[PDB]
Amino acid sequence: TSILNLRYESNHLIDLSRYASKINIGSKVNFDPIDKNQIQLFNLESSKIEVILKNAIVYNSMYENFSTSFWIRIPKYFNSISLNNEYTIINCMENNSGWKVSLNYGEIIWTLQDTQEIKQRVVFKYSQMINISDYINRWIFVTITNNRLNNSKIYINGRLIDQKPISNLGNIHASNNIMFKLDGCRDTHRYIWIKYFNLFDKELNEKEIKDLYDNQSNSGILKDFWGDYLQYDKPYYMLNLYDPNKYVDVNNVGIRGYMYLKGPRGSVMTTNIYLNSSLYRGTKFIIKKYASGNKDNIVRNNDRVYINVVVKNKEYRLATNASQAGVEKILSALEIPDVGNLSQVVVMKSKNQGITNKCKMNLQDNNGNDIGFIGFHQFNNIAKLVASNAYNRQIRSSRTLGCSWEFIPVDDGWGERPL
Repeated sequence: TSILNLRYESNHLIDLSRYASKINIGSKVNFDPIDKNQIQLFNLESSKIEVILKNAIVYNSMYENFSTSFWIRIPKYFNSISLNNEYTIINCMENNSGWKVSLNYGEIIWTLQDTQEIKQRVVFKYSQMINISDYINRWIFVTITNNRLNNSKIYINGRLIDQKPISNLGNIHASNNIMFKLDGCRDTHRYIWIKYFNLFDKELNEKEIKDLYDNQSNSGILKDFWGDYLQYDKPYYMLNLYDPNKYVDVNNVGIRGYMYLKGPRGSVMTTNIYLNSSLYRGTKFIIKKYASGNKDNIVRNNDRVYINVVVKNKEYRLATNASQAGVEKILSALEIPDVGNLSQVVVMKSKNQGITNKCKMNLQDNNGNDIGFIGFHQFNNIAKLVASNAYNRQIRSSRTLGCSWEFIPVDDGWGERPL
């Protein structure tokens, strides 16, 4: 259905569509080594990608419908230089006609203009004054559809955000090429991550957009907070979606100690620019390889692993004694050499047979049996972390649960200073 399918095939970025439009990569374009489909464009002159569209698919019409989709990770806007400064990022305008995607402080703009100076804009806006943002510095799926008879629509993660009429626009003659480059951006350290760009010769419907969203999600691979693939041997600050205001801490190390959700999660801010909940708090978790010959360091849907915990700069092993009384098994931080026969094998999870689910850690005993998903339980006003089979069952519901976690690694797009 796509007339343009930009994907990193072999060792080059090409167009997997039947048209095979030529692609020129500037010398300052960065590709994520662990997932070369993710492209990083800096606010630097030669950090650009130009797509030369086959003359056959260049838009030039009064009634042809078309859409476009792609994922993007926009770093948090850090200071006043980014206020009121709309910069283009994907340009298909030629002689002031065609389309283009732009950004500005807290927004993603779509622009359509015909050859008679008649134009329309569709915008998505998100705030940087929020505890936990689904959008800031995280991979978002953007979809823009255009029905020449009535409206243009912008979707974010499969849901309709806004729509505007375009029926009054006459002939639109877009550009022969598409320029992916930060244009007119005043912030010298600005950049964006983008991947899976597509172009369609029709107005995608809600269902098609959803299937596009679910399929390009790679549901078989776990993701960290930013939406990147979850990795092994990579320290992560933990976030429990059920109770975001707290962070993981360790009472004491050892079998007679425990892990719990401590006091108030802080806030990070830059006056007049952003105010969000602190994300680099608590004892870090490191996913360790168990009985695996994993070449890459990517964590997949049913991988069996070990969870190391960092306490006062020393790594310990997450474990528990399942013989413990009660359904909820309280977890502890064990000296690695002394884990003995304690349960410690964790099955990572990204989906149920089933759909997405945030509960991603199912502890198993040494007999290959479920102890339960890792979450937390209230023990006399103390929220200790536990592995509970109760979670498994209630999962009959895809809502946020006590076992819904988020792994957050340090990222430059967030800008918070750790420790």
